[PDB]
Amino acid sequence: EDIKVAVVGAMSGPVAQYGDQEFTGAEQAVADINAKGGIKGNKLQIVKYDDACDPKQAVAVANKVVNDGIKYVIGHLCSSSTQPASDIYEDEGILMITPAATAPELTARGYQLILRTTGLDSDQGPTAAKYILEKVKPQRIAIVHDKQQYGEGLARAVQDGLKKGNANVVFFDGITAGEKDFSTLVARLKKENIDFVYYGGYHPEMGQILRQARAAGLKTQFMGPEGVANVSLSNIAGESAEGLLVTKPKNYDQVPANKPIVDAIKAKKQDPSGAFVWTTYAALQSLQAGLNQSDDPAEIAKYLKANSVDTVMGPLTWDEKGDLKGFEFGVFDWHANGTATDAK
Ligand SMILES: CC(C)C[C@H](N)C(=O)O
Repeated sequence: EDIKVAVVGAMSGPVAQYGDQEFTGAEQAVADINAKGGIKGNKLQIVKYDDACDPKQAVAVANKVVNDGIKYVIGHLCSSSTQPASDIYEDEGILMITPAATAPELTARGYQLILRTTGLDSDQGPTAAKYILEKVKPQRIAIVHDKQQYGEGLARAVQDGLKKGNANVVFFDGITAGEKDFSTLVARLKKENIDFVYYGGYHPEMGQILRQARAAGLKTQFMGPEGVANVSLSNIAGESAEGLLVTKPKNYDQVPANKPIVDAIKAKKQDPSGAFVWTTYAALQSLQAGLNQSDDPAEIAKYLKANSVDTVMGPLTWDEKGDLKGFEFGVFDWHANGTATDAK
């Protein structure tokens, strides 16, 4: 008796790279879980939904999953898409485990059916600020963001951290997502003699900013969050991407015990390097542990909050609001060839 589980993310649109990672991880996890007998004999069946990381489409998707009678959701991805959908799932009694939404508010509203297999920006932001203050020590900082929940949330947190540390933040400003011309911004960076920029947002904009800043001869050091640490960023910025600092989850694809999964994904000519491949795979393993205990969403959530689950990300333990305990974002140097190495 097949068990349907919705896998929701940006399958199309400007940030479709995130959905590619998610689906890659989900497909392999389901194949692996089914290969070993499924859940008590029952196989998992993935039902794909595209919310394009758009808040309006996310609501349309959430209502559809409810209508389709699906009780378990692996997603969504972007915070501004995941938040309005979580409202619906919680009211309808649907379990939702997000492998990528990082805005803190999602789990600060008393909801009982939401969990994450990624960290919090209340940790990612401070991690970036601390590194900037202790290791980089720039003279004239600018903080830029795309005016969307994720990016502006991180930008304000970093701003707060730098202010508390008495760093010199010259200006803070936002740009519009989808914009391709950043000549005004780069000119402001040049006029202001900015040596370091923290950008809160996704790869499409970051890529354009990097390529355009370098084209104008800026030697400015840039830093971004996990949303810009992926191959698409390198595709867009090319050479202009080397030297970029990013905060992101550990390289799970490099832990020895995960090699069989890496090989399986490479054999299908898919890319196993993206962080969301692993947070999504771990989300399915978490759901699996829960389903072995009960098919009721509320019972699964209770079980996961009371017991650890060993996954491709190592043992996961959740607190009462559905967040991972002890999760850490690391600081890495990003390279034009799409890889990341531990920062110094
Ligand atoms: C896919 C990820 C870049 C999403 C991001 N962490 C957010 O909360 O919007």
